Amino acid sequence: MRGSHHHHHHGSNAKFGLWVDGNCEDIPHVNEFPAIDLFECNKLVFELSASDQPKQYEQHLTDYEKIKEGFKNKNASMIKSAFLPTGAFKADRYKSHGKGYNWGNYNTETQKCEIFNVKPTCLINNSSYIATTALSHPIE
Repeated sequence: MRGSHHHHHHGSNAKFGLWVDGNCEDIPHVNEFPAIDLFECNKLVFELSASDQPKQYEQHLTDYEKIKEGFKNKNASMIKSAFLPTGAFKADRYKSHGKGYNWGNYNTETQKCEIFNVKPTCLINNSSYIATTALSHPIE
């Protein structure tokens, strides 16, 4: 036999809608990826180059100097109980986006991955892996 767990709720591949009215009344469109079959959301270059540089992304040399202020907040100490505020100060997580070949989010529901871009101000995302081997890829 070859089947999985069935369901009848709302989501992306299952349905196409959103939660009750709020601040973002619309519906984004990210590319899903069955990482369970291959590995993760790392391979994706069929139609993403078009959105590789939407705005001025050539003068980002001043974005690396903020690498030392990545912990300017305090989540590093509230880890054991850090209420992930991925909405109010979501723009504070300015990691090394310049060296993040990965631009997708991960949803823990059944077994699927999402990859496309970052949301402006909505509530249909959860995990987000941007860090990637910018050059060296040792075991560490």
